[PDB]
Amino acid sequence: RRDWENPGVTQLNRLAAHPPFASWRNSEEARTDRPSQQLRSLNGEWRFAWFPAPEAVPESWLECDLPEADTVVVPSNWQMHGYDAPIYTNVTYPITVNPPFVPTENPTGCYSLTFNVDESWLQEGQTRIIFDGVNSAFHLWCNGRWVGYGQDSRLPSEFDLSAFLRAGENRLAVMVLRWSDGSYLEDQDMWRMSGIFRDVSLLHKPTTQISDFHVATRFNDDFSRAVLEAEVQMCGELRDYLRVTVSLWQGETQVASGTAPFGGEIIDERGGYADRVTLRLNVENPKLWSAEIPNLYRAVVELHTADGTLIEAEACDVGFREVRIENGLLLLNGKPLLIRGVNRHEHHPLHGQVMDEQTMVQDILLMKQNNFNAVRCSHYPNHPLWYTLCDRYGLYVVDEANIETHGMVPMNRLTDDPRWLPAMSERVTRMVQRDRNHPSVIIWSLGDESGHGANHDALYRWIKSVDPSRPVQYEGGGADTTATDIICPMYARVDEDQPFPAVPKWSIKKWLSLPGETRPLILCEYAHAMGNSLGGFAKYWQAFRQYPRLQGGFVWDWVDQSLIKYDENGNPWSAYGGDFGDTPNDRQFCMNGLVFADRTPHPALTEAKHQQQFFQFRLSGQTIEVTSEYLFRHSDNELLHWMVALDGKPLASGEVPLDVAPQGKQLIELPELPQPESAGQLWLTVRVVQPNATAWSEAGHISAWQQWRLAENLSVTLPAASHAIPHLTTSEMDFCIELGNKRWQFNRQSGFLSQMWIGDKKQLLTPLRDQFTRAPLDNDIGVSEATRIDPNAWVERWKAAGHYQAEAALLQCTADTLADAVLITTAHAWQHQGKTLFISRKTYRIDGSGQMAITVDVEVASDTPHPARIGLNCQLAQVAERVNWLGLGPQENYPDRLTAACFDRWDLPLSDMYTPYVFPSENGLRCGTRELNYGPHQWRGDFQFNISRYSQQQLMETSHRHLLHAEEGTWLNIDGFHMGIGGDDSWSPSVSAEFQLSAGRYHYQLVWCQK
Amino acid sequence: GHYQAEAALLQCTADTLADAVLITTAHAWQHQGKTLFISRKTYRIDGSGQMAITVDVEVASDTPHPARIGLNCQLAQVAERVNWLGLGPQENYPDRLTAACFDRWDLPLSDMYTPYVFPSENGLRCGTRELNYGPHQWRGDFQFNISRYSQQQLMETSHRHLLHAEEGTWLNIDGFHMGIGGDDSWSPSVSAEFQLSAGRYHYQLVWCQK
Ligand SMILES: [Mg+2]
Ligand SMILES: [Mg+2]
Ligand code: NA
Ligand code: NA
Repeated sequence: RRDWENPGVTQLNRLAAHPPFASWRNSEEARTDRPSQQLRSLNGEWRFAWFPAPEAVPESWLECDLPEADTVVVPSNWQMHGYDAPIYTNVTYPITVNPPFVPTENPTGCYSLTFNVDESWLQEGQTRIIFDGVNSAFHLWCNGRWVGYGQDSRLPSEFDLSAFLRAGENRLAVMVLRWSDGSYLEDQDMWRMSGIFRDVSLLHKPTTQISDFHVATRFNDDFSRAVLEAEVQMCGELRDYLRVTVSLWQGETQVASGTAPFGGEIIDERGGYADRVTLRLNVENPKLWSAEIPNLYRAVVELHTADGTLIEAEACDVGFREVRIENGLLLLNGKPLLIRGVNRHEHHPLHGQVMDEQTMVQDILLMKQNNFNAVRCSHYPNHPLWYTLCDRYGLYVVDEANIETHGMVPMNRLTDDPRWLPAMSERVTRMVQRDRNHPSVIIWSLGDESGHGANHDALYRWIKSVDPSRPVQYEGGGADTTATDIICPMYARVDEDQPFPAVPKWSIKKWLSLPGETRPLILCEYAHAMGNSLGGFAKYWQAFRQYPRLQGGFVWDWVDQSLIKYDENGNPWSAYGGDFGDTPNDRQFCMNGLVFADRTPHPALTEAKHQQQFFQFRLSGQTIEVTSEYLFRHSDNELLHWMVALDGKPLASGEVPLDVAPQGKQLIELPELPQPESAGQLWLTVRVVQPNATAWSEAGHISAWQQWRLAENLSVTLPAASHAIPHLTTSEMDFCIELGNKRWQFNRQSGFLSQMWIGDKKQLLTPLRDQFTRAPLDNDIGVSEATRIDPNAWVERWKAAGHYQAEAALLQCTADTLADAVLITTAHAWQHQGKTLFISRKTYRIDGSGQMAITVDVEVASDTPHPARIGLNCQLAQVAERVNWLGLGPQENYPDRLTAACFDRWDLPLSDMYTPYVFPSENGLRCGTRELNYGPHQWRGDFQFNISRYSQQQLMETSHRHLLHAEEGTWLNIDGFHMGIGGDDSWSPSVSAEFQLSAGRYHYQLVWCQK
Repeated sequence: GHYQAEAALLQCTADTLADAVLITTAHAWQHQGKTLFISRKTYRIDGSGQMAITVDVEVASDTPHPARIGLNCQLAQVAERVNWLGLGPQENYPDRLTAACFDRWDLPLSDMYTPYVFPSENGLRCGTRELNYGPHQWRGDFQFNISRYSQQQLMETSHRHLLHAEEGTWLNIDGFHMGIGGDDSWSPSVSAEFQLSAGRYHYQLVWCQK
């Protein structure tokens, strides 16, 4: 029988699914959540051998260990040990679309273990084995004997070993098939691995046992009174003396208790459930669970005799909370949610898809440190500890079924097929059975990117019927099917419609009010953070805040799915698709995080943290109004710091504690403003600070900030008239200027400033030429490659117009002498195939002070694609330690990604001005800059800029950061104007009309001087 | 102080170029000790007889955003026709220019003034590259209006019938203009993308006798 090729067989002899057990035998250990003797982890050094196909596996592996087998760590993906390649594929299957068959070359992992078991486990009780995650299907042997079969890579498989166990040495044998009929429901946009990648364990239950328990909490109108209902189910021999007690703890205090005999109410004509009982505990004035305040109670479920003997106990965390959709709103505890969320894949750059507590906690802190409150299990149920961490630190969780059929044509070919409903239903139902007791799970998701079929309809209704306490969502088939309670599109832009046939992605604002529509909107994915991205993020959050039925979204996504590779000198580097010999591959598309794989943030993270603040600020005269957006908590851990500065120079500051109620306003009056002496701009800043450490943040955490322009004093005083005069020395080839030890050389053929001098030290390498192009970002490229060109792409537009290779064709180069200065006047035109793309007109001016005032005016042919940048570049000779700039930062910012940045004097090392995206591009831009010191140099004006050892050439030519090499001296780009980075999605132009450079005529002036 | 602000000369110089003459001026507008505007211009007069005017304005961030950034003068001439290659034929402004079309437009002088019963700024036309009036021609990228009434007369007059045509012709050429609003007419209604908030502004004009 080929079960890995049959969707009518998803398991054999697999025991039923259930909430997480521990079979505690001591109620205090249960209550306190301490370890239980009755649950052994079998994680450790296992034996493993790899095979090309299940048919190549010898029959001697079932009885004895293969000598050629290696001793490896479990849990793990055998790819991370390098037995075969990991495959990154986005949409297209890693196998031939041939339901139900998989390839006859099917990578097969033969795991096994020799173990020892307690005498009392052999004496009595049920001993089961629990593989938390096996990817993708497997057969199980114990002591040579066949036990059962399992599918679905992201939920636990459990089998009874009691009848298989022997005295002394026992032997497991787990045959892991990488591909199965199960692979057809597991087509997520991620790395394709396999193995026993989650916990393996042994649970020892009494024969008369708790087999299930359900914890429900309903409320009255003000949540001042709550009932806790606990349905308890058992297996084994019922006896008149058995009892169940459900107790509820808050700290070290019982709050209420329920004790009763098995025997449920009459259900139907035939009676009730004799093997069940339902306990009701009344709880007055309960502490409610929210992400804002993760108030947890503890529930202990004791199976015991009326005479007072405990048989076993199971337990969970309880958060009193109600989630309903009323009058078009997602309410939590009767308050409307604002989902500040992100999609999170289970990923590690060393371990693949194996998860650990240290990583999770790192992820959970960071997210909450960067103003996130919700997360989507994109796109499968997670390692079980995740929900517990979420319950305790406080995050709203979308628990998502392990069904994805992105590769089907059309996407619903399987989800509309009733032959596939059983395989689908297992994947949905078994998530609930497992996860229904976690307070942190607020929404059930029916899977991802699988179109819309009757199967989705069928399972939605199953969930509604089985768990009325939670809304069900699903993006498939239009994001507003009969199969979702929430309009939950992916990448639906804010203002712009995208009227795709059958599945249009409307503008979110317009979507809400489509005729007859009432449901709320929360994007299941938005703001593709791929490479230099998240441009246009502030536009979402403004709309989220204005429209009450817009209730947020989950960013795509948390972490970069890069995997560590090592080089010839044994040095690590981050690798993406096709870097493993895997093909077809979707290259750098596995990498869309706000953080790098090692959990270093991309600079897009600070934008998100800023936009997702919980306090809103207004300024009206000298009056700051602070608004809390919190639904539940007061600001019991906040003080507002305020700061006024005249162009980076502190003028005054202070502290006022925030005592803001949830959704209230504090009016903080600033003292009589100290009116400044000199000339510049006053900028107000406010940072909100948490003085006390929490479980999620250090003492001093800055949770919110905002700046404002106050009074500006325009500079009027004339230059202190110097008594030096710059001398023009005109030759045949170069207009040359002197002034003391300063020397300027303008070339007559090129028409550009070719070299500067300080004494005998030349200042340049590459001349100060114009630039109208950038090394393309992932958003610029999109889906386009050399073999299939996407003609629509921003980059392919610039390539096909000539933007990238067009050459300066000097129209004029003159040099008149001024009274107190020297004045050079250039003109250039850039051409390609007889078309004039850009005319550039400049006027350099050098006075007796050393200051060189460059004035630039550019013309842009209205019918060429709008250019990426309008500015200048030169390769400076000196290599420096510091960069110093008055303007936005300190971090990298772009026209549509600069809200998070702050105007001030910033001093960073040169390498912080370079952003090491795994796919190299335009990076380290800092906008709205007025002054820029590096070495002895200084550029004043109103511009944006980037300064690195990498040319735009090297960046656009190299595909991996690790293969870049510092160049001689330092490349400087100085931009009058830069186009948006975009990123509403990464497969179509997404730079908004107001951040495209479209004016036609552009002006900007620079001042260059040695300090 | 926008209506009573007095230009105070900071700089006025001239330079003898190889094939042109260059006027360089700088100004600062003040009121109660606070600089409202600054305007650094170059006036370039070369052998073609063409005068190249370039204006680089600075608006103080904390001052309310001005209604226009541009130039005005009273012309000695009074002519019969106005001819222009810009948006037209009728009155149009930055936030009310969609009905207008870009083409060659020739109208009598009186059709360049809109007889609004309460008199105000009027008759402007936007995105003009070329404008002719008698001997004169201006080029660049600007908005303009033209009439026998000064801006001064218009605001000081309560009804149109009380307007007297002044001597010569009044020209207001702007590089930038604030939109007009009208969502209501009892509170600021000019959208943000039509307010002049940039802080630094640039427009340039060529004046010559055709
Ligand atoms: Mg099967
Ligand atoms: Mg997909
Ligand atoms: Na809202
Ligand atoms: Na991806």
